[PDB]
Amino acid sequence: NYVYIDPTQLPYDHKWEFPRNRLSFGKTLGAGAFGKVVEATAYGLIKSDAAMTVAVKMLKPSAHLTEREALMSELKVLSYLGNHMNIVNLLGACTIGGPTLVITEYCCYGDLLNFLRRKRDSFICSKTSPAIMEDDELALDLEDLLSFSYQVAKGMAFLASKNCIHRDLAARNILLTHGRITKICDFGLARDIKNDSNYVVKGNARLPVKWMAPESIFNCVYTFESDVWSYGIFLWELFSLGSSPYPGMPVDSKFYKMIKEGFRMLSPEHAPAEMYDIMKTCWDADPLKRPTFKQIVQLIEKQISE
Ligand SMILES: CCn1c(=O)c(-c2cc(NC(=O)Nc3ccccc3)c(F)cc2Cl)cc2cnc(NC)cc21
Repeated sequence: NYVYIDPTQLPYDHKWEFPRNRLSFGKTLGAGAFGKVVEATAYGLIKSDAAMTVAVKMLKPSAHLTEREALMSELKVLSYLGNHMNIVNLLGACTIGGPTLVITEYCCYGDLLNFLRRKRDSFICSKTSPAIMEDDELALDLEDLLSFSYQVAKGMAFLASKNCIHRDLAARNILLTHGRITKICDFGLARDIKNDSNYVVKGNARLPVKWMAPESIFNCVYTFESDVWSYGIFLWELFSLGSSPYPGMPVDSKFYKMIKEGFRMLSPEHAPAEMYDIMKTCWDADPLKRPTFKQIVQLIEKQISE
């Protein structure tokens, strides 16, 4: 019982406008064929006597009208959503006197997938041999993984409450910032998907097939519940410390058949049983039997308090 809004029709509130001459650009954080995101310093963005680090999304010279619309749509979507602790927050925009710039908080630890991949030595396998440890104030533990699961569920519950479907939920699209706070991000204009093997050609499009619900892959259906499927795959990435899902399996005819047949990933070693149970419910072939994000938050709350 929903229709899709054309995001180009959403309003842009001019309260966001910031002068471009108050930005100083630094290193590139991500880039695609037509766009990029740079770290920058903004002068007097929030308080007139303070400078702060921000991220800025912009187009490259190679961009056309569709990309110009795509960037303005990102601005309009964030303006619509408003702030939440667990999504990238809009801080301002430069829409006059030069190329469109969209300014958000800068997430200082980068994407969660790469972060998990460099924290693998915080964990060990279930074995019975003696182990030696080294002190490391920046280690991760199981409580951190549970916190990341909870924070991403709250961010997704927020999006669902605003009638928003993210459509590319994955550890690579979740950022980490000060306080180990996770922020769901739109990586549009910030990745060249043609060179990311996680995006597979299926017909006309390059799609993150290992993260996608069967109704999305096979029927081009996208709902709140298809995002829940992807959240289940994200949990698997989380408790597997950044393993690629379906490890060792290419996306081919066999993969598609096995998904339809009901095959699912097995529990990661470091997943609590209750967390694997959640993943399994997120992967029900019937979208109506998957939990909602509001339900997931309620469940993870129960286990975090116990
Ligand atoms: C390169 C990836 N990246 C980004 O794309 C963005 C970013 C995201 C959106 N848009 C959104 O994130 N929108 C959105 C988020 C959640 C749900 C729906 C829309 C936007 F308009 C403008 C920017 Cl600059 C911020 C960012 C901050 N710090 C980073 N640290 C490495 C990386 C970052």
